[PDB]
Amino acid sequence: ADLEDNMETLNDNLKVIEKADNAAQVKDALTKMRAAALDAQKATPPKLEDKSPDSPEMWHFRAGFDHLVGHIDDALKLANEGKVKEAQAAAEQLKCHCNHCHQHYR
Amino acid sequence: ADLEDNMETLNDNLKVIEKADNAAQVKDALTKMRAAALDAQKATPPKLEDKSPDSPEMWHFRAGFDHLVGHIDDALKLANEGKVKEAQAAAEQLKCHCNHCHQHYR
Ligand code: HEC
Ligand code: HEC
Ligand SMILES: [Ca+2]
Ligand SMILES: [Ca+2]
Ligand SMILES: [Ca+2]
Ligand SMILES: [Ca+2]
Ligand SMILES: [Ca+2]
Ligand SMILES: [Cu+2]
Repeated sequence: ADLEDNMETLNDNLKVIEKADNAAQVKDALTKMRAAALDAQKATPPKLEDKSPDSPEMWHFRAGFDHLVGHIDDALKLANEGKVKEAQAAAEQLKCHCNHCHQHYR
Repeated sequence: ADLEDNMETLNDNLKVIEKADNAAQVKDALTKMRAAALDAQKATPPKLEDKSPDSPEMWHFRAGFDHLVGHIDDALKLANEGKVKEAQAAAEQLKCHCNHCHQHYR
C-alpha cells in the first residue's frame, strides 16, 4: 500500500468507528488504522520528496504517526473493555492530528 | 477556580504566546495554561449539569483536558529546548483541541 492508500484506510475507518454499534466493531477499525499509520510512516510524502531522508522535516513527519498510534492504542484499550462511547470519543481525538500533519505536509 | 475563569486563562495566554518572542515568556504562559486546564478538568460544565460523573459525556469532557495537558507538555518541552517558533506553533495547534471539546460541550 502507498501513502494515499493508507490515508484512505484511515479516513474510511474513522467513519466506521463513528457508526459502530459495539466496541468490538470499533476495535476492528482501529486495528486497521494502526497498521495503515505504521505503513504510512515509512513513506516519503510528495512535499518532502527532494529533501534528505534524514532531514528534521522527515523525522517530524514520522513522529506524527507515533502520536497517532498512541491515540489508536488508547482507544483500543477502551474498546477492548466494551466501552463503546468512550472508545468512539477517544477515536475522535485523532482528527486534530489528521489536520495538523496535513497543514504542514499534505 | 470557576470553569469560565480557567477558560479566560487559556484564551488570554494563547495570545501571550503568539505575541511573545522568547522562551521564558512562552514557557510562563504555557505553565499558566497547564494549571488552568488541570483545574478546569474538575468542573461540571453547565451543559452537563444533568449528567452523572460516569456518564460518557463527563468521561469525554475530562478526557479532553487530559489530552490538552499532554499537548501543553509537548509545547513546554519545545520551549525548554529554546525552540520558540516551534513552541508557538505547538501552542497554536492547541486550538484544534480547544475547538473539539467546545463543539460538544460549550
Ligand atoms: C502526517 C503525520 C499525517 C497524519 C497523522 C495523517 N495524514 Fe493524511 N496525509 C498526509 C500526507 C502527507 C498526505 C498527502 C499524500 C499525497 O500523496 O499527497 C495525506 C493525505 C491524506 C488524504 C488524501 C489522500 C490523497 O489522495 O492524497 C486523506 C483522505 C487523508 N490524508 C486522511 C487522513 C486522516 C483521516 C488522518 C487521521 C486519522 C490522517 N490523514 C493522518 C499525512 C498525514
Ligand atoms: C473541554 C475538554 C474543553 C477544552 C479542552 C477547552 N475548553 Fe474552553 N470551554 C469549555 C466549556 C465547557 C466552556 C463553556 C463554559 C461555560 O460556563 O459556558 C468553554 C468556554 C470557553 C470560552 C468562553 C468562556 C465563557 O465565558 O463562556 C473560552 C474563551 C474558551 N473556552 C477558551 C478555550 C481555549 C483557548 C482552549 C484551549 C487552549 C479551551 N477553551 C479548551 C470546555 C473546554
Ligand atoms: Ca498521488
Ligand atoms: Ca512504521
Ligand atoms: Ca527528486
Ligand atoms: Ca492520560
Ligand atoms: Ca526529542
Ligand atoms: Cu494528541
